[PDB]
Amino acid sequence: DRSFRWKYHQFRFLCHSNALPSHVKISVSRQTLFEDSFQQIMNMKPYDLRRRLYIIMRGEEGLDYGGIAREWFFLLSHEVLNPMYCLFEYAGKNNYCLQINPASSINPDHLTYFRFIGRFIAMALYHGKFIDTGFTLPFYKRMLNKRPTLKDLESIDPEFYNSIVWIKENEYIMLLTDWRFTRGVEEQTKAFLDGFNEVAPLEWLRYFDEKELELMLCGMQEIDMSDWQKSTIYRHYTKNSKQIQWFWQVVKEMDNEKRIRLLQFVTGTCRLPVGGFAELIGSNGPQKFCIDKVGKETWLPRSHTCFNRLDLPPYKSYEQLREKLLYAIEETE
Repeated sequence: DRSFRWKYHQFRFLCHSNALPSHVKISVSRQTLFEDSFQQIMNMKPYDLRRRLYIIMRGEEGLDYGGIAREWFFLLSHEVLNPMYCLFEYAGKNNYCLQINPASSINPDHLTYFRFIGRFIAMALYHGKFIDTGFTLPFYKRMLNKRPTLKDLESIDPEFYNSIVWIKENEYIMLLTDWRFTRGVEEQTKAFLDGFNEVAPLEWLRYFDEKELELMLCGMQEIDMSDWQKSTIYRHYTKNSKQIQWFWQVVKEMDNEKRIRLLQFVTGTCRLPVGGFAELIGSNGPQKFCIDKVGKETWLPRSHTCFNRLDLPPYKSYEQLREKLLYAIEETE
């Protein structure tokens, strides 16, 4: 229940208490980056990856190894997304909802590559480096031994979610829910978790929730309040409605961390799209941040991350809306 700041410091300090001296060299070329990094890292002992990193980009004069490290992490974290490797894929249009490719077994040695990716992510977390791989929140759930829920089903598979939501309301459901997330990607996921656990114990993530973990891996960015409010559309509501005015009031009241938490709550990620909120992506294509008048005032506001939509009840007071919004943002998904 402690703040994200506290968990961050505790995790970093925990990493530092288990720090090893000396260093390790990783020699790669920026056009054989994937295979070279793979070979280098997988030919090393896991704990040795806790030593200070010196990425050797063959043919470059730079001596700022921190920047070289960061650039390497970014480049590789993007390189693992190459559809030629059949390691990852997307469940929706416009690179929406990254997931492990069930057909990854088309390459017989794929599990070693997933273990390598685990090691890699573990290295990024250990050395305080950021990645832009774009793992979804349920993925992080799996990393935190949290089971994916029905809401998550709405996040990654809206039609499946609608079907199930109908079946119900007019045990099976639970098996279906688990199956949608775990189908064809069992061994790959376990290999990833093992590779991660080789370098940095999963146990060290025990205090984080999924959004906080995503924040740990992606890094914090300041949110343009202006760009956000400009790209916001409304249903039934107008920008002059009481609830909307109060809403933006609350958002401006928020610090950056809280705004990020809101962004994660409504969109499903802390990452901003290229070109600002105007280029916001949901399932079924481009979809800007929307606010809808849905739900009773006795209910919390709720989100549809597939549509980047915020169901906001017509609360009769600013304080009520503020309370419910903060609570829903911090305690519900």
